[PDB]
Amino acid sequence: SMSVKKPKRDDSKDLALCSMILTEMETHEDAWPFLLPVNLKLVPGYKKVIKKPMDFSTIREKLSSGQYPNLETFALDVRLVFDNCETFNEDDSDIGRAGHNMRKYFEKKWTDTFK
Repeated sequence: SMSVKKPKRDDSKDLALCSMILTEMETHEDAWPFLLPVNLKLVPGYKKVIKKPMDFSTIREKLSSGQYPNLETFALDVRLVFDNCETFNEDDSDIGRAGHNMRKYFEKKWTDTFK
């Protein structure tokens, strides 16, 4: 509350550390369904079904241009990629499995880096 603050967690490395995590996600072998925006002209149903498309290249542009106010807003866009994936793809598909693997990979890096 006013003039009463919890001790200040050091957030000065967050930008760099999120960038690293993102690089690791970009270079994982199962990243291929997530590297670029889904092409809304060419994938029937995507535009109408997925309210908020997200992909690693778009996350990378937002990051580089100061559009994440903090590390939680970055984690929300990453998780959005995998939530979108689960919404549109069967678990038993290559893309569905990809998304499950990438989320697992992300969540471990997130906890080891910050928690």
